[PDB]
Amino acid sequence: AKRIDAALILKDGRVVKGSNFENLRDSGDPVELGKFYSEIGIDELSFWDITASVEKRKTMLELVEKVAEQIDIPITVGGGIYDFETASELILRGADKVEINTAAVENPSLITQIAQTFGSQAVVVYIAAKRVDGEFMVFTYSGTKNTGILLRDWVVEVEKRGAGEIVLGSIDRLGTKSGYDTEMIRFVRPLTTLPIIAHRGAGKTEHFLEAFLAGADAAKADSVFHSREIDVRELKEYLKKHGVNVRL
Repeated sequence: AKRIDAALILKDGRVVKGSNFENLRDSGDPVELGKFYSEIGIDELSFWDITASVEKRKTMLELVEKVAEQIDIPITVGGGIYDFETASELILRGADKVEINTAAVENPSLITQIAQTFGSQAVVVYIAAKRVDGEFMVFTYSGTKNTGILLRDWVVEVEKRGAGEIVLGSIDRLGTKSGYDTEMIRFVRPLTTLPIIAHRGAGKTEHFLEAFLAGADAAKADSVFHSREIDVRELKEYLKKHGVNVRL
């Protein structure tokens, strides 16, 4: 089935900018918010850490310990995971998947190291890409460094190295609400047999349909769900109505 994923951006243990769910005891608590999403029909969750402190490592491990106890859908953890030991720590603490991005681009061996022990199914590569002079290029350090590596080349290398899925984040859609970057999705689709997860640009229910027509296997969103602009259950009902194989 096509997957609907929610992502939660975290700093110092808190959901950055929080959420608009009034029913919740603490609307900026990542564990409670994650649990609520699992209950309404989210398929998988991403916890994306932007902490830099020096409590970052210990904070993420304590968060995944808690989440693993309370939430029973697949969990991905990401945000500055730079080496095998950090990834291993998180997986053994309860993360189903670890997401890497800057460290994977700089040291693609990391992909293979993790997959060698945990299987490719445990490895997510987030690829942040942008149009630069008519070429899709890969950006590292929170979308800030033009690595000079072509998206087309990196997608193939990521698969070769042993990643299990690719989150394709269009920097050209950061903060926008006009739709997923379906041109980018279509560009990548023929290049890899891996699951491709669309990220950035979702503003309304129909944008998810467009992403699936483009060949995405999953769609990730965050603020559009946290703001309550889109309701997860209404989204899945809509998608099912229009022939998309979602889990209901």
